[PDB]
Amino acid sequence: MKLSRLVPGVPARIKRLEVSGELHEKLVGMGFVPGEEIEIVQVAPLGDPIVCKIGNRNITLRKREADLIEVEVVGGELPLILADDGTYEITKLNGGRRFLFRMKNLGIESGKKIQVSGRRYYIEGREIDLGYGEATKIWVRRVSDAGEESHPQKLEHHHHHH
Repeated sequence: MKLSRLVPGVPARIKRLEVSGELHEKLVGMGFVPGEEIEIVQVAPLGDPIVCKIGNRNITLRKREADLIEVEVVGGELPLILADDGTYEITKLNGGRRFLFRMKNLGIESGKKIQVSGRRYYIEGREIDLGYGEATKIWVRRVSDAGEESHPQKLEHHHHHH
């Protein structure tokens, strides 16, 4: 989870910074230190920069730099499109009754263990029609059944360049 994709309003804690030298001192100079609780306030409609809150003050951060800061959702649960990896459990949906209707008929009712792979999610072997826009509306929790196979962890790096 990187703050470059964090839902505006949801607080996340700084795990670590996957960068050192030049940019690292800029980050800590603005407040980016392991332990901080950063919440996104608003995002530029074109993509970035993103305006977040660190130490009460608003910091303007660029995606290139944001992909280096690994954060964690303090809210206890997070949307599919922003999930880490492995097996998850569905906690709640966000939308209208027809939106729910799709989910009920697709297989995501409640408590279901859903797997994350590329741009499609798996309910017990059944692929769900969620790529991005709708995927942020379905919220899940990291359970890790450990019954299925492991995966290569997704660490992200955009250092020094822009």
